[PDB]
Amino acid sequence: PTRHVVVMGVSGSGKTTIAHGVADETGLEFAEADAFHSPENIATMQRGIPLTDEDRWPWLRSLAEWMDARADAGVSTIITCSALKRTYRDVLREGPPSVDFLHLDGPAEVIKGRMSKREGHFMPASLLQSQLATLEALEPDESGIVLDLRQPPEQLIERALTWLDIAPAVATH
Amino acid sequence: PTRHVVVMGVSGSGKTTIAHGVADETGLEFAEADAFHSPENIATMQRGIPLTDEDRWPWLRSLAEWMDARADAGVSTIITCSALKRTYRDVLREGPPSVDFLHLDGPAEVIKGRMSKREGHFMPASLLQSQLATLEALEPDESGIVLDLRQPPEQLIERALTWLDIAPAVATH
Repeated sequence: PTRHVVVMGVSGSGKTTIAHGVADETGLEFAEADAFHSPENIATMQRGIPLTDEDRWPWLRSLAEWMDARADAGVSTIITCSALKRTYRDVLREGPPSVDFLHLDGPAEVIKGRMSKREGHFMPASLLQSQLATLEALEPDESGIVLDLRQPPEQLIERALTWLDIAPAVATH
Repeated sequence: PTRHVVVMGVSGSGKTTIAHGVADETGLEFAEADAFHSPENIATMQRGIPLTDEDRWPWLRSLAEWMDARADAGVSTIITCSALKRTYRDVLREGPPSVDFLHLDGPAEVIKGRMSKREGHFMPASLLQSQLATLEALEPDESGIVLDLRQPPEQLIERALTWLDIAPAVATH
């Protein structure tokens, strides 16, 4: 079967590093979910305005559809997403036959410290509060694990890989 | 003005690391170009069949359109692409007001050695020969620099950042 992984966490949590590390060892196709947003939604967030559920539904559906179409062609995927509510994850699960979540997170103060070590930001620091409010804990009937971003990425990637147990036959050589 | 960067190089050259490193310091929006391919085109390549010019035109146009629409909303971008011909780069340049290329490359034997250190592969090693044939050198009237993948990524990212000279006002805080 195909596998479909979502790395979920706020901006500056290190999602790209984790997703990329997982992809490189499993053959999963990596994609960045923000690229699926409309340009206007990206611009709105860049000015510091949080999106609503209504803003996000078409985006979530396009992600679900992209994963479903990849699945149909035998392609396994891993995508990075910003904060998701439980209902948002429900929409993602409407696409491909399964979705496994890696929830990358940690104390707000550590996240803020990470962001302070960068010159450029794609998203404003002011969005962090609203994002942490949007990020709903994984619930018992979902498939996912938490990755504490205070740990080194190499450890988190190994932890993810052990949990995901992606079948070797998913990759290519 | 908005900026639009393409990191071009074959699979396993380290494009994601470079693009991600540049994005993190400039605020450029990172996207992976393969996600814009149709599922069937991804599957075709995964079986080891190289795409043709005809297969690639709609993909290149969608990348150009995505960059143009981001530009219109004031959003600067950096994307990773596999091997591109000069004519392919012409199509990318039909979109946004400018495109700067970072050409990540090196000897085939070094690329093959990098790929051998990974368990999973998104694309088969057999595609490398055809990709190296498709990757046409940057020409004098194009905007780009070569990044030798034998160098450490930290050095290449600094080299890219110095050359790109992304205005600080492109980012957010």
